[PDB]
Amino acid sequence: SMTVCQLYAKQIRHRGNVKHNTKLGRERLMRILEQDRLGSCPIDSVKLSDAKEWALRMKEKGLSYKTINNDKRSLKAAFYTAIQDDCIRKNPFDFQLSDVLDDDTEPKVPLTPAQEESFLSFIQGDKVYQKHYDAIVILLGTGLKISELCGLTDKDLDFENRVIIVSHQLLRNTGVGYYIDEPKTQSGVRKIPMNEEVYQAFQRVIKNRKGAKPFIIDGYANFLFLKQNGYPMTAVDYGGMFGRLVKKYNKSHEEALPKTTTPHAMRHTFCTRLANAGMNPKALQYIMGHSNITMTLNYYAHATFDSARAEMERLA
Amino acid sequence: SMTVCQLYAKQIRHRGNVKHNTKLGRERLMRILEQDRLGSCPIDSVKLSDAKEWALRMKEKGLSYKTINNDKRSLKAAFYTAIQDDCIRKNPFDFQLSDVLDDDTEPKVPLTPAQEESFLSFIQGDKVYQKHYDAIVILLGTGLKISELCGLTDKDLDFENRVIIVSHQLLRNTGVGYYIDEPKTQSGVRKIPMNEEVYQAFQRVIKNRKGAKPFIIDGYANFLFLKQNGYPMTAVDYGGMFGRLVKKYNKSHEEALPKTTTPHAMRHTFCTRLANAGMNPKALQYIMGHSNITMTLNYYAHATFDSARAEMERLA
DNA sequence: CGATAACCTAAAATTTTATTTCAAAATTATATGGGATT
DNA sequence: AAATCCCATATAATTTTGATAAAATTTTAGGTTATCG
Repeated sequence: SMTVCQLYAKQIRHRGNVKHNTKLGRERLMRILEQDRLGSCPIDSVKLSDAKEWALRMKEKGLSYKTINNDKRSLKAAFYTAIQDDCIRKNPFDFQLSDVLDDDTEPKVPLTPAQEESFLSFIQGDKVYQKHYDAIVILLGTGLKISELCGLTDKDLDFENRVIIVSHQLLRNTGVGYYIDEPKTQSGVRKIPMNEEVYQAFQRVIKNRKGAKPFIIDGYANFLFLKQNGYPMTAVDYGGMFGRLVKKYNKSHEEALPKTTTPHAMRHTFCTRLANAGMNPKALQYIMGHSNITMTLNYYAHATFDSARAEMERLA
Repeated sequence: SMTVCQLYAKQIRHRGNVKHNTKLGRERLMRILEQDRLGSCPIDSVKLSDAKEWALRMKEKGLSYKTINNDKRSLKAAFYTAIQDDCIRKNPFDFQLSDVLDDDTEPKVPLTPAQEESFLSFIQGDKVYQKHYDAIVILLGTGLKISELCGLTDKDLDFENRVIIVSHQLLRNTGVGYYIDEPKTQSGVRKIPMNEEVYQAFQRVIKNRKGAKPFIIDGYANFLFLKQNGYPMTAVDYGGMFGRLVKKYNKSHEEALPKTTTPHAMRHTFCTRLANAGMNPKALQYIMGHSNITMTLNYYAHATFDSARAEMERLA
């Protein structure tokens, strides 16, 4: 592995136990190297300046900051493997990316209650999207990621105790089609309770289910949420639906919805509400399914001296 | 850097920008290496099996779990330096200490409200330790570490706004005597409000100050808390004082106080109270001085499904 | 008169804290084309 | 009839997510002194 492409090729073959989406992503970076001048350099000649100039090119190509930072970390790990193989001494990607580029990531603004009520009223009223009203309510009332919602089946709901049992996701990719991913341990499994509006939503979704094709994958069947074609919804299908729905909303409402009103924005709103209401962080972390509690805590506003003093006075 | 001792000696010389307590700690580990068989081995002959046996000896010697794990981290860093200088291949200290030793660290259980009210009652009434009643109230009402308390001077209190300005600590060591450690960035400096009890206790500390000798160090003078000898209290002095206070308490009380009832215990109790009361986690992280929000979240009890459900029901 | 409480402190130990991604794996945007509704 | 949604999906992109010890605190041992047994 003397060329950078060959080195990355060696890295991903050595670390092959990955998911289908990971194989796609690696392919995307491999194409970047093949097109970029950096992929041709021998690894023993790649200097810290070459890696930085690579980033400037990626930004000039039009790739976002988060993309360029993620790919930098892939390359960094690749060169750390060539270091442990006695090919080079220093790792030319061991620099801070913010020193070279500015992070212009557009913040993801959650929905405000006023907007949320407005957004839902439009959905239930609209004759084309009202059929998705139930899914949106469930998203907003549970924090489910989109492929966890798609993976729900009759065996995952418990209406006696009003609990959602989140144990897997249903995914779909080109070629392979549908498949099920689930956690290796029992930590990714969580149980989310249903409030009155979520409980009533699942009831409507089960009563109105119609036209299900014969479908079973990795032992899972009888999914709650189906496309018109009789097969279950996928993340992409909801993404596309949200885009058209938001576009239709902004045409008739003066105040448009945030630019990034996607399915995850429902999870973001759900988490922001609970945090600002002062939910026990460890409890919120359970509902959300976060592994590191740092993830959950990013949803709590930074504290100030006056912030803290108020809290201490509030607690005698 | 052929023997392990010579290697460690190189790791500390190359990384010399350390505080006095670090120099003491490294010296302690150096003694262990010089007394242990492992100190004599050539680094190119230290196998993973060898490092594990070192830990067994340390535990056989009587060193606690955390000590051995801390020292293991030191040795590991030293071998990463040798691996980066092309002296060895793999790091023989890259293993989980859990697999060799069990962690018998006795948990530090904080004071229950009933204990605290009893502990303070005894101090106020005791003819010998009543003079320290004020320092202990402040410890319990502010969460100050012990060397931050010893560092408090008139210029650090603000009785108008009733705020403590923590910006430094006062330390003392054999030979060097006293010195002041401040944070590099203004992130370690924080401000703590005074409750009635605490503000009332600072007034007593200043009215009763007596017998101060001329003393200024790194620009700091007029310290609130002083030994009988006219110089300020140090961490050690409060430690020994706490040790005798607890002994005298456990003689006249049936239910003894926790084994680890030290000055830091007061910081522990303070933090546990606010966490259990449901204080904003990031507001508590500010008051405490924790640099990472993970350190503060350790004081919150893990959540259960029932714990989480009751919280979501509470936030209708 | 002795034992030991109370302070002080050198020496020796334990405990509290410190920067944290050596990319995977998901989600979303978009171009296209064939129906359905303007 | 021209134009615009609505769905579905391949393709391409963005976003979410999962200790490489220093520096403090505390314990203890030995001595003096003051207090108590």
